[PDB]
Amino acid sequence: VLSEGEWQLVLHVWAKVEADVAGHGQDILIRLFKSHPETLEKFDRFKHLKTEAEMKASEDLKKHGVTVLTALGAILKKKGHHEAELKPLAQSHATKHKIPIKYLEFISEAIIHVLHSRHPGDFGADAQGAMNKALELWRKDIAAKYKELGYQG
Ligand code: HEM
Repeated sequence: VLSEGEWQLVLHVWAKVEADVAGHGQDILIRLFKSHPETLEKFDRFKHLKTEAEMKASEDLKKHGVTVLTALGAILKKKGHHEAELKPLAQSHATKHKIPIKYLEFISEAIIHVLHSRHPGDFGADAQGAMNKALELWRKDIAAKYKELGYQG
C-alpha cells in the first residue's frame, strides 16, 4: 500500500507529465524500444520504424503514446482503487497482445528514466521510490488479473 504522501509525490510528477503527454509518451516508447528491442516486435504497426528520427516523426506512435499514458494516468489517479480501470487493460494485454509482466517491467523502467531525465528537480529519490511503488502495485495487480483470465505471463 502506498502512503498518502507517496501518492502525492506520484501525482505531483504526473501533473508535470500532463503538461506534454505526447512528448513524454514518445520519449517513453522510444526508450522502451531502444533498451529492450524485443518489445518492438509486439507492435505490428511500429516494427517497421528503423531509426529514432522515424520513431519521432511517426504520428501513429505519438498518438499511441498518449493512449498509453492516458490509461496509466487514470490508474495512478485512483491511488490503488483501480479495478475498473485495470480490468480492460489486463483483458487486452493478456488475451490479445500477450504482454508478459517482464515487458511491463521494461516500460516501467522507461517511465522512470524519462521522468527523471525531464524532471530531475521534481523526481529525486523519494519521488522515484513512490513512483516505483505505484508501478509495482499496478504490475502486481495486473498479474493477478492476467491469471484470472488464464494467462501466466
Ligand atoms: C504502462 C503500460 C501500458 C499501458 C497503460 C498500455 C495501454 C494500452 C492501451 C490503452 C492500448 C489500447 C487499447 C487496448 O488494446 O488495450 C494499448 C494497446 C497496445 N499495447 Fe499497451 N500498454 C502498456 C504497455 C504495453 C507494453 C509494454 C506492450 C508491448 C511490449 C504493449 C503492447 C500493446 C499493443 C501491441 C497494443 C495494440 C497497439 C495497436 O496496434 O493499436 N503495451 N496499450
